[PDB]
Amino acid sequence: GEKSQAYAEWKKALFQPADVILDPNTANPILLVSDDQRSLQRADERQNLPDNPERFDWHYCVLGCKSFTSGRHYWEVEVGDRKEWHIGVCQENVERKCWVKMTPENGFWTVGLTDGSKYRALSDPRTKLTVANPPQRVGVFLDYETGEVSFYNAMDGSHIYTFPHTFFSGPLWPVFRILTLEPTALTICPA
Amino acid sequence: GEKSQAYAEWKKALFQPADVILDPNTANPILLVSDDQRSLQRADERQNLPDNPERFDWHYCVLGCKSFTSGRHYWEVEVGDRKEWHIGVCQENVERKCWVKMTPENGFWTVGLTDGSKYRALSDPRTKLTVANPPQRVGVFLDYETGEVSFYNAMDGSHIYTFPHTFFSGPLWPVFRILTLEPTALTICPA
Ligand code: DMA
Repeated sequence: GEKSQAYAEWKKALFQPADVILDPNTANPILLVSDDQRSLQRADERQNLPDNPERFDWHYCVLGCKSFTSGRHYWEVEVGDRKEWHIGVCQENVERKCWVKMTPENGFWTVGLTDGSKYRALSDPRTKLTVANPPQRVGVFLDYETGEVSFYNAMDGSHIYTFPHTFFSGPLWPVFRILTLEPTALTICPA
Repeated sequence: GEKSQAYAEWKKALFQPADVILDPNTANPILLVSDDQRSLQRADERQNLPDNPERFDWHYCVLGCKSFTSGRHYWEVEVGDRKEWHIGVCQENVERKCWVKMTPENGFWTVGLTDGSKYRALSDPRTKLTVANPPQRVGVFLDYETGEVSFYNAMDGSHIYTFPHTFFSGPLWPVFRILTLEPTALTICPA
């Protein structure tokens, strides 16, 4: 209905539609990236993969194949009924090898779901969210120039979370994190 | 200071500062508008005022003196330690005499506070807000073209609420509502 149409018209009016694909070279070894680079699952156990510098070795993260150094961009992710997932953006310069907390101070702007029902923003400390309708599809919205990262229910247009406006250092990558083994993959919607 | 600075630079990149004054001709007869038209209080009982067509006769509402038919606008409101208030925008065509529920379907976009601690967006159904620090000062952000109404803690830049993007009909007015008789006024910050 009207709320979906207005969500469509807003994203079209102001945000460059990103066509995002997963970069398997960056993916933590426990992650499985689909051949078409749209879908993300977790393996039972870490695969034997090279620890090249670009690969996340601690966090169960993967990046997109393109970064943003300017402009407004959006993309949508089919989270469906998956009980655990976090998505957003992170800086090129994040710690990929050693333990760090995924927080804006450490260069990550992400939100998501734990244990089926606990929505959080990964602020420091974590922000417990109240979500009246669990999203099946999440829109990720970036405005580089104003330091804005926001998240919507892409089916009904309802707002989920907006980080405080910040200042970004260097390129921002789409980032995806899953900690659990379960049937429903994360799937990127094509532009 | 960084969150405050980014909030300031965001308002400057995108939103025209509105210099909002209260129109006493619109004010429910239980409301008092200050001589400088920036402050709002509540009377013990309705005062004797003309029932001109613009006046809210049921709802404890008052409008700004200027409407918006286009563009990006913000204003900030000092709610201070008030236990109760609602602010936002409404259409020119809202029902002013009969009761109507203050919902987007009826042409009202407001959030506020009840009972000192219950923050709500007056969506339908109402959205329970979780607010980590009670705001003293609230920024109201309108984008007419994309049908966007959003609200921020104007002192730390944290986001409070964004309504689903919608389609506005006709001019929008700043609206302000207080239901309680309590020591702290509602006061508009000058541009
Ligand atoms: C691989 C792994 C156990 C990461 C989760 O990080 P965390 O326990 O600090 O939690 P979160 O980032 O979800 O707050």
